[PDB]
Amino acid sequence: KVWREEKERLLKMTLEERRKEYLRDYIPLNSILSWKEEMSLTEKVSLYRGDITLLEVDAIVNAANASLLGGGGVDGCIHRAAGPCLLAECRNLNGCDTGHAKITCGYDLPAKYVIHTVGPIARGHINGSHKEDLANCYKSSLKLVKENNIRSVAFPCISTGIYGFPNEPAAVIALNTIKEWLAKNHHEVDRIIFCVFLEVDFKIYKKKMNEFFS
Repeated sequence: KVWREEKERLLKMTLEERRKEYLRDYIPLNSILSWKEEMSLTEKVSLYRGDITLLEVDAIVNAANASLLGGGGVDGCIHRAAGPCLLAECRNLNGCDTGHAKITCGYDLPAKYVIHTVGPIARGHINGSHKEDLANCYKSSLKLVKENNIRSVAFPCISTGIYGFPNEPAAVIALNTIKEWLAKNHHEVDRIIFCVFLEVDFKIYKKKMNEFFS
């Protein structure tokens, strides 16, 4: 396929059209409970343990590397699930800086768009620069959400695992950045989903959601 043509074709389609073609089973957005439903901004956030590539949302966020060509963790899962047009569109973007984001079509994903953001790498202790770059990943991703009329978006645990950002301080920055953005922009979205894969991340976000959104 030619990514520009496949992109034009997919972005015209309704969910009813897209569902007829889906490769895999999918998770409809109305099957994802709000934090409030699970118990005011509690209606605009979700905590979801599972596979971000199954989510039928306007955008999923990829914890990408500077090349944007794919890799391991959720990045590799997103490339396999989207198919080779995602790598082709990513190639054309010529990389992405730490704390910045770029948007592509989702191709074979149920997600309409992928927002690729490059988390900071902490080989040692997290420092002021790592902390501001991780915040900027969330902010640069949310700027693309607003600019592209994305009403549902799912975030993974950016910079955790091999990039070495400890899971608890990472969650605090993620939750803090989404809360300040929603305070100003809550009208622009129906749902921000924190899509965690690991139990350690689930347990951390579960304890914090009320502190931030209640």
